[PDB]
Amino acid sequence: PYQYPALTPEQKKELSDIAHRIVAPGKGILAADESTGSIANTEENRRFYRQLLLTADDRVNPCIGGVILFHETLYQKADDGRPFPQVIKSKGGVVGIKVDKGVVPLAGTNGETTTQGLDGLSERCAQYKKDGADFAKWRCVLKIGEHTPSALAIMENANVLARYASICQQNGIVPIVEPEILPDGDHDLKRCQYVTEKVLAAVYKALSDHHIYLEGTLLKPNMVTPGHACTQKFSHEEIAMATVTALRRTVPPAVTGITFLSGGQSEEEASINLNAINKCPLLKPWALTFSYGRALQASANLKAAQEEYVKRALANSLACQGKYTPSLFVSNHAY
Amino acid sequence: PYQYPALTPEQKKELSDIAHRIVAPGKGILAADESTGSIANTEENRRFYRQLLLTADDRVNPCIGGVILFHETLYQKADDGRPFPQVIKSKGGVVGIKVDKGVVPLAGTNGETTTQGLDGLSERCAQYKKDGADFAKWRCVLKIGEHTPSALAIMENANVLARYASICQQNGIVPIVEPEILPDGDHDLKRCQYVTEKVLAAVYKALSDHHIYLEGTLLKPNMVTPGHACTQKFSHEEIAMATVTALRRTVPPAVTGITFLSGGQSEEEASINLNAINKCPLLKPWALTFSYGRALQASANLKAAQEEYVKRALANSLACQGKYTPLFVSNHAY
Amino acid sequence: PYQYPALTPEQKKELSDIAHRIVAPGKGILAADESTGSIANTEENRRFYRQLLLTADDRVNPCIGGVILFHETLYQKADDGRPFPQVIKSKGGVVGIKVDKGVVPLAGTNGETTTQGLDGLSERCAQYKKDGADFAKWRCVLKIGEHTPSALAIMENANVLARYASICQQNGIVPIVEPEILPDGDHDLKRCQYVTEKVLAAVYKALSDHHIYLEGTLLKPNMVTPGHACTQKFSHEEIAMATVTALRRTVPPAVTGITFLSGGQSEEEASINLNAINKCPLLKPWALTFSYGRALQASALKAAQEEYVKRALANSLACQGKYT
Amino acid sequence: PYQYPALTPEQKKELSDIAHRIVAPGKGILAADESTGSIANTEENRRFYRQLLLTADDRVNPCIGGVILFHETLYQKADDGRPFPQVIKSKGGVVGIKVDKGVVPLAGTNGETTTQGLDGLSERCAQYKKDGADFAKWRCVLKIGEHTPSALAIMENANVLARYASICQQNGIVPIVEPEILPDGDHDLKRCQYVTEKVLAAVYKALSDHHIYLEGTLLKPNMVTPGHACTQKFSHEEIAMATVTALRRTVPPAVTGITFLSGGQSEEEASINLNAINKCPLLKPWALTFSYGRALQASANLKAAQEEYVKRALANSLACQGKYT
Repeated sequence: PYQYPALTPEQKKELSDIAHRIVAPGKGILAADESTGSIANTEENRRFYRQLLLTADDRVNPCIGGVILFHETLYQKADDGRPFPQVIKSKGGVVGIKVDKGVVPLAGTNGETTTQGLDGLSERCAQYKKDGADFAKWRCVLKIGEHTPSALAIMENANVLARYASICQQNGIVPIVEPEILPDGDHDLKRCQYVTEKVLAAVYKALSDHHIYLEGTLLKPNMVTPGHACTQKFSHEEIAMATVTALRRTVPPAVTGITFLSGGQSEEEASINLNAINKCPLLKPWALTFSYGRALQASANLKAAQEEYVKRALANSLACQGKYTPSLFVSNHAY
Repeated sequence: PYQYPALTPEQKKELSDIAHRIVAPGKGILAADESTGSIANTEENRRFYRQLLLTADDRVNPCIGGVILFHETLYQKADDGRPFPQVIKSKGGVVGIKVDKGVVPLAGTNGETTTQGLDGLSERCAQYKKDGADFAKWRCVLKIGEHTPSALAIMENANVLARYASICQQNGIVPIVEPEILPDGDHDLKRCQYVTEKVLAAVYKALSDHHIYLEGTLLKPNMVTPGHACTQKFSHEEIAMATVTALRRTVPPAVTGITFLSGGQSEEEASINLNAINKCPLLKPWALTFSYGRALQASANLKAAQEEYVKRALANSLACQGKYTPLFVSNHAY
Repeated sequence: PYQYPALTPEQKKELSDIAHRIVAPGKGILAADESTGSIANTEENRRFYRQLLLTADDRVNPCIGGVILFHETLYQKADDGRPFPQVIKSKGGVVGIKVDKGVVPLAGTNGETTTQGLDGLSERCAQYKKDGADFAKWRCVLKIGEHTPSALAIMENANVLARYASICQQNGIVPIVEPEILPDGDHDLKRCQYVTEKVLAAVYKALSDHHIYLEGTLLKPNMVTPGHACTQKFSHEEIAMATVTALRRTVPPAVTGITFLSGGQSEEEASINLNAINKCPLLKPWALTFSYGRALQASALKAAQEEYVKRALANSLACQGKYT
Repeated sequence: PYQYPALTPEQKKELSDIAHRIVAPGKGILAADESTGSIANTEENRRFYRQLLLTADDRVNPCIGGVILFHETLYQKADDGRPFPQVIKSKGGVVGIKVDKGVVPLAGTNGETTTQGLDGLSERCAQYKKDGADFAKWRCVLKIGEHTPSALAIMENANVLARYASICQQNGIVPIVEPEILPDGDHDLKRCQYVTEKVLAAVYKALSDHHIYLEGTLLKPNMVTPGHACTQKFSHEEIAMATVTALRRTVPPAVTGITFLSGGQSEEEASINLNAINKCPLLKPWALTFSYGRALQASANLKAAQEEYVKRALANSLACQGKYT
C-alpha cells in the first residue's frame, strides 16, 4: 500500500472542525430533509413548514448543531428574505444537504436494495458547498430476514457509502454515513446487535479501503432494538447496552460522533433511549447524540407548533448528555 | 448462499441468443459510439459520417454482427428517412448502445478512475430496448504504473461493471463488460499479462457476487501487449500467446464471446493480432472477435470511404476465423 | 499488482506435464488414501488390501492415470518385494499422496469446518516428492443448510486450499484441489448447482490471490446432484447438465482436468453420471474424469481384483463418453 | 448473517477478566518467550536466566501483569522446586505461552511471510490452560518496501491471526494479536503510519469475520516510527501522535489493551515513547502499556542483574501511566 494523500492538512482541519461543531456537547441534528413524496402538498406549505421549524425561538440554538435540508428547501427563503441556510447559521447551526437519489433493487436478492446518487455528485457537492452547506447525508437501507442482509447487500451498500464519503470530503463536505438496518421483522435484540456489528464492520473496512478521513465523518446508525414484530419487551437499559456494545466493537475512536436515527420510535422513547445510551457504564469515545426527523417534528397555531418542537429539542439536548428524565446474565458479558 | 433467481428461463434464453448473434462465426462489432467530445463538428456532419458507415454495401452484412451507437445516433435517420437502428437490423446487425457517463477520479490514488452512469440506468435501458437496442457497452479504464492499478481501483471498477451488467440483464440487454487496461507506460509484455490476469479475476469474482448470467454477457478486453513506451518489439505470435493465456486463466467458458478493443494499434496490426489470436494452439472455448472503432474507421467521396471500411470489415471477418493474411519460446514461458 | 514470479518455466512444464499425464484420455484416479481410522483393522490387512488394488492385472493400466495414497501406504511394499510407488509407476500411474490433517471446527458457525495440515507442509512435500509422489490431495468439506455454507466457511476453506496449492507447487507437486460440498440434506438439484457455483468462484478467486499456476492443478469437486433426502426425481441428463453448467460458469479453461468425487453414488451410478457429463453437448475445455474411492472399490484375490478392473474399464469408457 | 454464538456469557467473563488483569493500571508484560534458537546455551543456563527474571524482588509485582513464556520454560522449576508458572502467579502475574511455530515464505511475493502453527492448536491450548497459562501470543511479520506489504500478505496474515484468536478463545485463553510491521527501510513516519493503519483495518475486519470477542483480546503492535534508515529527524511527541492516531483510526474501543513491542528501541527510548504515547492528549479508550523483551532484559551477580530488570520494570510501570520523567 502506497499513499497518494487524499487530503491536505488544511482540508482535514476544516472537516474535523465542522464535524466537531455539529456534535458539540448538548447538540444534535434536525433532519428536515424529507423529499416532496415523503413530506406528503404545495411548495408554499412546504416552505412555511420548514420556516416554522427553522425560525423557532432561541432556546433551540444550543440544542441544534446541524440541520439536514432537502435540495428544494436549501434554495428557499424565510418571509424576511433571508435564505434558509443563513437562518440556520445565524442561530449557530451547520447546514446539511441530503444528496442520495433513493434506493434501487439488487437483482438476485430478496428485495434488497442499494442506493443511487453518485453520478455528477462531485459537481453537486461543490455547488452545495458554495451555497452554504457543510455536511451531507446519504441513506442506505438494509433489512433483517431469514437470508438478509446478504453478503452482496452488505458489500455493495458499504461500498457506495464509501464512494459518497470520498467525494464529499474532496469537496469540503462532512459525510454523514447512514447504514440503516430497518426494524421490520420478528428478530430479537441479540440478532439486531449481531447484524449491526457485521454491517458496521463492513462499513469501516470499506471506508478504510476508500481512504476516508474518519475524523471528518459522522455515523448515523440505528439503535439496536428488537424487531417491530418481536413481542419480547426490552428495557431501555438493555437497548442501551446492546447499542453501545455493538458500537464499541466496530466504530474506531477517531470517528467524531454518532448521530442516531429514531426509526419508528415515538418522540419520548427516542429521547429516553438516547439518554440511557449516554448513561451506559462503558467507555464511549465519541459523541452520542441525535439526528431525528419525525421524533423531533411529530408533536409540531404557528407559535404552539414551535413550542412543541422546542420542547423536544430541549429534551434531546439533555438526553445526549445523560441528563434527561421523562446476575451474570444481566451483566455486559451477556452481550 | 440462498438463491432468489435474478432471471427466468425465458429471459436467459433471450440474452444468450442475442449474445450468440453478435459474435456468430465471422462476425464482429463496429464500435461507432464516440461521444461528441470524442468525435472531435456539427450534428449534420456527425450524422452523415455515421450514415456513411451504416449504409455501406451488402458485403459487410456477414462481417458485422453488431454496431455500438452513441446516444444521439440511436435516434437519427439516414437520407431515406430510415432510423439508423432499422438500417442496421436490415443488414443483419444487432443494435448496441454505450451507457456509461465517463470516468471520474478516485480520491487517494495516483490519478486512477472509476466510471459513473449507474443513476437511472435501469430506466434508460428499458427505453433503449424499446427503441431497438439489444446490447450495451460500459468502459472502465485502468493504468499500469509503479503502484497501479491499486487494489481499490481494481475492486471499485469490477464492482461498478457488475452493477451495470446486473441492471442491463434485468432489462433484456446483453452487457458488454469492458475493463480496459491502457497501453500507456513502459511495462513489458509479461507485466501486461500479469495485470490483465489479476484484473479479470477480480471482474469475474464481482460478476459472480452480483449474480450475473455469463452466457448473456460479452467481454471486451485489451489484448496483452507491451506498453507504448517499451522499446522491445514483440511478435504477433507472442502477443497472441500472452493474450490467450491470460484469458484461459480467468474467463469462464460460459462467457459467450470476447470482443477485443484495438487500443493504439494500426488497422492492420489489429487484424493481424486478431488472426494470430485465433490461430493460437490452445483451447479457446469462446468466440474471439473484434469490437473495433478506430481500427475499422481510420482509412474511411462517399463511395471510396465506404470502400475502405468494407475492406477492413472483410479483413477482420477473416481474422476472427484465423483465415486472414494481408523452453523459453514455449507456452510454459507465459 | 507487481509480480515476483512463483515458478520458473522449467517448474511450470514439470507441473503441467504431471497434470496432463494423470488425466490423459481414458484415464482417471484411484483414490485409495483412506486414513487408518477410515479404512476400518491391522497393518497387514491394510497392506494386503492396498496390494490387491495396486497389483491388479495390466488391463487396468490404460484406465489409471494416478493413485492417491495414504502416508502409511506410500512406505509399504508388495509381496514381490517392491515399494508400492514403484508398483504404481511401473503400471503407468502417477503416485499421489494425501497431505491434509483432517477437518477442524470453525467457532461461531453451525457445525462448519475448515481443514488443518499446513504446518511443516513444505518439508513434507519435499520428502514425498523424493519418495516418489508427484501430486497431492487436500480435502475441504462444506455443508448445504439453512445458513450454510456461510461466508466465513467459504472464505476460510478457499484460503486454506490456496495455501496448500501454493506450497505444493513450490515442491514440484501438482495439487488436487478438493472443495467437497456434501450431499447431506433435502435441497434440490438447483440449490446444489447454485452453492457449487458460489464455492467454485471463491476457490478460483483465492487461487488467483495466492498466485497459483492453474495449468499445474486439478480440481476434484462434487457432481451437482439433488440432496440425499430430496424428494424430487432427476435424470442423469439433468445431473450432467447442472454439473457441466456450474463448471463452465466458474472453472477457467487453463485448469488441466476435473476429477469428480463419487460421493454417496453407487458404482454404476457414478459411471453413468460421468458418461452423461462427457456427453453433455456444451463446450468443456478440460478433462472430465474420475477420482473414485468406493465407486472403484466397493464390489472389490483374482476374483476381487477382476471386479475392480471392470469398474476401472467402465469408468475409462465413461470419461470418454463411450460407456453403455 | 446468522449467529451461532461462539462463546457463552461465562466464557466471555473469564476472558475479559484475564485480559483486564494483564493490563491493569501501571502494569505490562515481560516477554520472555525467546525460542532456544533466539535466546542463543544449555538447558540449565536458560532455566537460570529465566529464574533470575521471574524471582526478582517483590518490588516488581505492581509492574508486571503477565509473563509470556516459551514452551520449555512453562515446564521448568525454580531452585526451591516451584514450577515457574506458580512463581509468576504468586507474584501476582498472569502466565502466557507463545504458541506460533514461526514464519514461512509466501510464494509469489518479494520475500514476504505468513506464520504457521494452527495444526493441533486447539489441543495445545487446552493443555497449556491446564498447566497454568491464561493467555497466548502469536507473531505475524510484515515488511514495508516498494511493493510490500502486498494485499496477499496483509489478507493472509490477518486471516491466520483470526484463526489463532478463535481457537484460543474456545479454550479459555486470551489471544494477544501481534501483527508486527518491521522498522526496516528508509521510509518516513507517515509511511509507517499509513501501512500500520491499512494493516490494522485488515486485522480487525478479519477478527470480525471470524467472530472474535474483542473484549477478550489484546493487541501487540509496533509503535509508529520512521524506518531504521530514514534520514529525517522525529521527536517522541511526533512518534506518540502518529502511533495514537493510527490506533484511533483502526482499533475498536472494545479491545481491552494494546501492549507495544519495543522493536529495536533501547531500554530508555522505549520507556520515553510509551510515556509520550500515554501523554498524547487525544481520547485513548484502551490500556496503552508494554510487552517488552529486550527493552526489559538488556541491562539485566544475581542480585545486581535482577536490579537492572526491576528498574526497567519500574520505569515502564510509570510510563504506561504517563508518569515517567
